Amino acid sequence: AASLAPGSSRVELFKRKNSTVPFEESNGTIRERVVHSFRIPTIVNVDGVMVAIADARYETSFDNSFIETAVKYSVDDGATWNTQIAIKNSRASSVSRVMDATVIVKGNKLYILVGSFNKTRNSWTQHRDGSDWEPLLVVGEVTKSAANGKTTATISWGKPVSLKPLFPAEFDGILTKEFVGGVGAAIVASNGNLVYPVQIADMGGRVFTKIMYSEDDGNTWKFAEGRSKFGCSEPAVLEWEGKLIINNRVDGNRRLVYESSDMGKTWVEALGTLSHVWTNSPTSNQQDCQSSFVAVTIEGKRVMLFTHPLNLKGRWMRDRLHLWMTDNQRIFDVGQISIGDENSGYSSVLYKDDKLYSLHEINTNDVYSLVFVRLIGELQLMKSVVRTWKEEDNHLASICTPVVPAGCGAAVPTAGLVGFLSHSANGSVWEDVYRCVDANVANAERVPNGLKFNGVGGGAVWPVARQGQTRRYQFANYRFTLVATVTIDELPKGTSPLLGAGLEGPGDAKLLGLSYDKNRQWRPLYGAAPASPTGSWELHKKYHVVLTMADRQGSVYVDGQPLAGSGNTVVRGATLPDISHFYIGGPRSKGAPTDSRVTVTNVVLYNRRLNSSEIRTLFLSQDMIGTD
Repeated sequence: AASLAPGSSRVELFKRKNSTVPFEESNGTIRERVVHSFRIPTIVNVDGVMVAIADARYETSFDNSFIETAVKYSVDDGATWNTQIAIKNSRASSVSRVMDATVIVKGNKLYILVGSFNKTRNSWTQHRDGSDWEPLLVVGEVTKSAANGKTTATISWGKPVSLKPLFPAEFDGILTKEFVGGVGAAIVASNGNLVYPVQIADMGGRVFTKIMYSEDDGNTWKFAEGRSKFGCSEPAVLEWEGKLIINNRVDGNRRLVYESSDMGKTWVEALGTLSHVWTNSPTSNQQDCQSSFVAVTIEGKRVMLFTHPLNLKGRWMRDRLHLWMTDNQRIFDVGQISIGDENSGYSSVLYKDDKLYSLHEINTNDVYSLVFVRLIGELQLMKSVVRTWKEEDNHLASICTPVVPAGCGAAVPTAGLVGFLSHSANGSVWEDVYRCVDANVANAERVPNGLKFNGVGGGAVWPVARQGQTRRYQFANYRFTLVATVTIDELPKGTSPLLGAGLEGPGDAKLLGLSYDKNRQWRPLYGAAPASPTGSWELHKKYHVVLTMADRQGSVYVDGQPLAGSGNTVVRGATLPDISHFYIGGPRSKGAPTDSRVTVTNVVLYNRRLNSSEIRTLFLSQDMIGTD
């Protein structure tokens, strides 16, 4: 949905210029003090108690102001809340502040890491040195009790401990200045380690990210060897299939995502999955925003949830907060969870006892509140989609494929299966069986499991860069396998397109593709190289086509066998290509009046280079995989 879903609702939990916090005066007295703005939200579940953490920006929303860490907690899923100040600031000046909380829950304990500042009026990267700063760790302990019928809870907050003495003065030559947690909910790894993603500012103004972890429940901390590129900030981390996935804020460019299989020692950019998928605005040259990135299990399937504003207004406005759900293959836009065109901002998502919630900023005139949202309609859609993913994957994996001369052969490949176009098509849309990215169609007629094209521009466009702001098929620029079953229905006049990856930019360049000609020969396209004819085909005969691209190389298979020219380099340079779309048939809205008279069924897209055995399996099982 394009706004907070039907059935969903929210309350202004931390209300700007209204909600009070128990401020402790220097002389120990406590007064209920009104707070100008509440920012930087995190909501977690500690032993059944919801705990919401935020910056209480007492006097103004600006970073360089008087700020303390506030907490609201609830034992009844939001019916009632108790309010606290979990971390006080130093009280050294009118701008003393503890801020930008990053939180880890383990058992009944909360570990909160904040940046503490005494007197600076400028931002952390602009500081001459790190003398005004300390990274503070605070541990809270949640205790549950219960009167007659009603459970109660209290949270005891420990005194802050500075981790400054544990901060190396240099990293591989880079001289350090300060570090802050990545903001939001961090994790306990499957091995029990406390894992904080951190953002580090070096002496020379640059920011980059690293992993800071503890194997002893917070007694000691280690900074892992790996790091992001410079320009990455507010990293969020989760664990996926034994690896850490670090999703970074990147002001002024697309969001970089990295994977590490060794607790942060080595990082590799997630080129084949999530890196550069998300961005800061339609044009990618705007201030970015913090995002929550959390792993949950829905309908028995593990998935990752990611929240980020579309920021159509630009700069710090951050309108239109969206929620996305991914299984590291498919990426689904659950929809907009903020309301209308309101400015949102930082956000947090929590899945607790089969209920989904968010705590996020709303901003009018730079006065900020935090809304606590019950994502009812969203969870319903999410469950529906997870069931689709499970059911289709299970169905394909259960097919008994033919045994090859050496009960069943190898399973139909589902690992890395991103999209699938099959029987369902309606109007000008060919539906993704996986419900994420449909293809747009023209001059088509439905046939079992696909479409027959007849007319100018007859064909389908499966958008890649054409997806626009959020590029869910960004992996294709690094590697892909595109599969389809085809028949050529009428001879072309000269040459005509059948299947391929088009590139953005001047001309009508293709990265890798297959065309066919009037002499009944194949015309594979391998990048800029001249499309030299090869082999022989027959009208009306069913052919299995596979395009593979990896390591800057491309191959075209017909009926499980590579065509001449396969393995040739298709992209030159170290710069990723920019695929506009995959084309099926001969779609066009301009240029030559292409009219490819072909029928294409069961188009499958993978985010990896399928091996020859997997290709053979698909070839042998092509009559078994359709949706009907």
